[PDB]
Amino acid sequence: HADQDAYVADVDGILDVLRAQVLERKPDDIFQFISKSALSLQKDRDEQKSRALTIIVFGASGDLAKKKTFPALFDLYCGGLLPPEVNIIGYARTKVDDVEKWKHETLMKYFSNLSERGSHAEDFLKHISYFCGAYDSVDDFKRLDAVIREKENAFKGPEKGGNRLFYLALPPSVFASVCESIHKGAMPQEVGGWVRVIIEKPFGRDTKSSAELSQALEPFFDESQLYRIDHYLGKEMVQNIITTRFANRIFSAVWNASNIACVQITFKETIGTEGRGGYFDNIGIIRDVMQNHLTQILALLAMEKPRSLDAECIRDEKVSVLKCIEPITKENCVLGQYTASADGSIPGYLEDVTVPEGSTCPTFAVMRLNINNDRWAGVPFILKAGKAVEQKYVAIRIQFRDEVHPYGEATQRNELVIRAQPSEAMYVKITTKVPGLSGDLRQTHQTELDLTYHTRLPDAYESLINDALLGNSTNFVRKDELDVAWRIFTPLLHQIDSGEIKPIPYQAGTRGPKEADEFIANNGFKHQK
Amino acid sequence: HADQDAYVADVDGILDVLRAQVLERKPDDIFQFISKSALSLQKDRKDEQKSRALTIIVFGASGDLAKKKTFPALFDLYCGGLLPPEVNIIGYARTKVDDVEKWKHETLMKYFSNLSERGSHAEDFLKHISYFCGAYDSVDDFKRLDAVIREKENAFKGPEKGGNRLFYLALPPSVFASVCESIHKGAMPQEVGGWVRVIIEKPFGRDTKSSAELSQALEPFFDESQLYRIDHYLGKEMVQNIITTRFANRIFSAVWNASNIACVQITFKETIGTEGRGGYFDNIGIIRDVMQNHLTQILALLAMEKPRSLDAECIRDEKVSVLKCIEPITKENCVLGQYTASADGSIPGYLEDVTVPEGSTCPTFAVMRLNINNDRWAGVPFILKAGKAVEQKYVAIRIQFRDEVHPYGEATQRNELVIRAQPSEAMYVKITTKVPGLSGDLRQTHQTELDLTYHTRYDVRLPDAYESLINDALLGNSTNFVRKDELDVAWRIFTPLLHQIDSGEIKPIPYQAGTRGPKEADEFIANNGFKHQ
Ligand SMILES: NC(=O)C1=CN([C@@H]2O[C@H](COP(=O)(O)OP(=O)(O)OC[C@H]3O[C@@H](n4cnc5c(N)ncnc54)[C@H](OP(=O)(O)O)[C@@H]3O)[C@@H](O)[C@H]2O)C=CC1
Ligand SMILES: NC(=O)C1=CN([C@@H]2O[C@H](COP(=O)(O)OP(=O)(O)OC[C@H]3O[C@@H](n4cnc5c(N)ncnc54)[C@H](OP(=O)(O)O)[C@@H]3O)[C@@H](O)[C@H]2O)C=CC1
Repeated sequence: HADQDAYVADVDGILDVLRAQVLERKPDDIFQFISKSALSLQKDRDEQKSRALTIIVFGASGDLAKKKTFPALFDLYCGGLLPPEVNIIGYARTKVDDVEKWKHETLMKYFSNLSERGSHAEDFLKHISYFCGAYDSVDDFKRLDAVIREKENAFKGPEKGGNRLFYLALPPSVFASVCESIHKGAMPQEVGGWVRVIIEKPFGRDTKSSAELSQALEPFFDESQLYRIDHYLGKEMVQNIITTRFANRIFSAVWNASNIACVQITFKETIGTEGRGGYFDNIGIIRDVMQNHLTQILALLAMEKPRSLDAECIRDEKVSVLKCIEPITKENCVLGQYTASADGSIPGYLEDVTVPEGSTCPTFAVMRLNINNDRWAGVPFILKAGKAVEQKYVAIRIQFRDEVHPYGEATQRNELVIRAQPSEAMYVKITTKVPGLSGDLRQTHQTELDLTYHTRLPDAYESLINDALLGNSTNFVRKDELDVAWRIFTPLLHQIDSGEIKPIPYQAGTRGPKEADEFIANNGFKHQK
Repeated sequence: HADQDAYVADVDGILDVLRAQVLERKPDDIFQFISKSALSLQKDRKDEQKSRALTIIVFGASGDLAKKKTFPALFDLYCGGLLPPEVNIIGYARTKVDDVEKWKHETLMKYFSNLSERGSHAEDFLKHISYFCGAYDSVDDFKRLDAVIREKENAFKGPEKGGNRLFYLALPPSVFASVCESIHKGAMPQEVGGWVRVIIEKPFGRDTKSSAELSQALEPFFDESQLYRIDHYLGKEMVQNIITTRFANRIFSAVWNASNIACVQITFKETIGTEGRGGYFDNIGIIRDVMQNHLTQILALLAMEKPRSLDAECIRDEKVSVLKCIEPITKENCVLGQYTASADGSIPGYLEDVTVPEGSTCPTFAVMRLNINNDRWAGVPFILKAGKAVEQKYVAIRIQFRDEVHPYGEATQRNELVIRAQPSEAMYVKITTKVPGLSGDLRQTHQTELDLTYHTRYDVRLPDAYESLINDALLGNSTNFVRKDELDVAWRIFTPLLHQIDSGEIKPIPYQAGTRGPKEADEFIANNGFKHQ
């Protein structure tokens, strides 16, 4: 045969994936971990149809729309999470003389798993049309409204009107123009239907510019209609944070300063900005992922118990705890900027032709936040994010206060870890006895206890779009929430923009600046064993 | 000549194994069984106690406990490398034995386990065993025993002189005081060096007065660093599960109290009945048999305050302190049962035993509530349950945590912590977690069990509770042994109830063997803080 080279190739394929999984979890029980992971790798081997639904994607010619938004709508479609009569309209200034060719040669190529999904892509494209128009024309939005109304009137069922989800896959400088135009020309039919508007980051760049944008949108849409989306906040992580704590006496009781020594929230990527460091260059890693994404995780982790599990009680508590956070100081922040990797594989951040010469834009930051309330006073909250570092990894790590007595050096800090990348996991680390008579009471082991552990759908982005269709605003930042968050970070961001602290170089592929790990060790973190 | 002795040795070695296998596996064709085994056997093929001589003296060596449990446990420690290389084991009993080597190779070896693979080890082990036919109340015999022990102590290949002496009383308790007086008078360790430890078998009395009288009888001869009152059922693995999982860890240390725990149940369940020995059981009852001793020690370890160190006596100090916070159990806090024949007829009733007095009201089942009146536990019901001839074999601790009513409401329930010893070891929490992805909104949850145990690389076939206890005595660790003050406090918790029972004031409810027990018992548990899952 030549299939012998294919059987060997597959075998070596399963075994290398198993190798990487075992080497990540590092269980002492290698045999049973190998056993289950092979069994699991073989595994991988009417409320809402009641009304017409129209999705309008502004900026549909752009990078985000064709590479992420339309493919996510495709995945929701194939998962049967869109109603069967959904109509999707792309809206953009770009002339398109031939709409069917645009759908097939531009949009369809970025659809995922086109092999297995035979005939589903062409079915989905039937739900898509294109409107070439201006974002700031009231008349064009009246014309768009006539087109939407024709699609809503085709709905076969008895519910009148139609729901409209507007998706602003556009620079934020166009947001207020689009929302005014919708308000004046294309609100839902009076006979029935909601309007919801998905807004993309950046939501301003400091307290004053973000407040200006919110003030510009609020004449047109209220906080039950605006959905400020954070692509990275998956439903699974949020449920792990809320349910594992608040449904359980054991975890609820220790979620406080009497029991917790340190909290770290960490967002790491091996990729750099190598492609287009240029438009990262005026944002930097703090605005990019930490004032928005890591701070929402922080709010969900640190909030008081909400009055119910309803969306706005949860957002109420996110706002309440964020208000207890002192503005971060320049003394509590260490910045990095990555250079070329030791092996030359990854060029340095400045070696990008789209990055201005002499840029001091930070690609790495670690900072300490202080939450000054009864539950959290004195507990270090460390946020860390970095581009081009040693691994792809996103996790929460809670370190509990050590029980010095009576085990002494035979014990150490308990931990609770909630990981989103490279795979979902949630586990605790505690001291246990060692089985067998070889060990007296002082012979212990630091043991990991997995609540969940996945190998490396709908994804997080798709779950948020689905959340907006279902009217669930939990994972979206509210207007008041956003202002408080910007007030935590803006004094620091101003100090950085004045050069008061400056990034330390680090080679792509390392952990980052050595000073960042020194800062972490100085702010209450302790390494296991 | 060397090979002639080596050959006969090997032959006798195979023969001893075969005889043991036939005597134990009781085949009706002896000839066929010997042949199948013989061919199969062909196919089958610390520095501190290396330092001084060790002598283990087993009194009552002729008896049932000695041959069936104590010597085989000693064999298992020998194979696990847990006895010093030149250890000397002396069986001491009144029974005349005209042929000691026959006793060692036919009577003792019959009960050694896994002779298939350990037969040559069994022969090595028996070279360490001698037999002393003697009286327990003889000054002169104990002088003679001391001379035997000293001769072999004094030949020891090692740095320190003298020798450590471990005495095991595999005897009725009525003999303890006399044999202890004899040891103290004539067979204490040489003054030049060595400790003495004495393992005492149960029962330790049968109420406060009788138990105190026995302790008062023993204390002129051995202090509490010398007496080891053994409970065979309290294994090292459960005790470390109780102590380490809590006190080494912030997470469990912080919820181990009445602000967090709604109720605690400690349960000892057997499917077997009294198995034709109902007369022996009839004068003991289930409370004295397993509850005042075994379950109460588990309770003390679960409920105690943090010990000042992990030293054995610091732990025993805390066991004593928490037991002193418990009022004597009253009959309104107790439900008793006595088992009748199983519905299928496979288990005869307790009263159908011919050795059981007619009209006996002896309890074979009991559930009771104990209150620990202190800051950590005030208001927390502690339920002890023990039963013969019930629906399953099961020994566990179950801790129910106070429910988190808000915000999940009926989408959550009480967390639980379970520590299980039988029929297999386990330790886990039951908690409420999200249900994967999909429709599942925040309020869609399920209960899952989070294992709390360390999973080692190879399957650890760790020894039984009994052998770990003998090892602990050999190493000088009294943690799992009941101390004299602890014993008295425990009897005072239970004796007023045992008096009420012996006065007829509470009379067992019948229940068929194989059921859970009297239905009044499950009602009692439901009325005292437990909630079904
Ligand atoms: N993966 C991604 O692409 C990322 C997306 N984002 C955010 O998502 C949103 C869209 O991202 P992306 O597609 O990359 O952005 P683009 O800058 O590529 O804009 C998308 C579309 O918007 C129109 N557009 C661009 N500039 C203007 C302008 N001044 N006035 C009117 N229309 C304009 C263009 O379509 P036309 O000319 O046809 O009208 C363009 O094709 C932005 O808010 C962005 O900050 C942030 C992080 C990464
Ligand atoms: N598996 C078991 O058998 C269990 C027993 N125990 C306890 O262990 C101890 C011994 O158990 P077990 O072997 O069954 O008891 P036995 O009644 O069988 O006595 C053990 C030995 O002690 C001697 N003996 C018996 N009665 C007397 C007496 N009045 N005076 C002097 N010697 C006597 C006998 O040896 P000799 O005549 O040769 O001197 C006997 O063989 C007891 O305290 C028992 O309650 C606890 C756990 C389980």
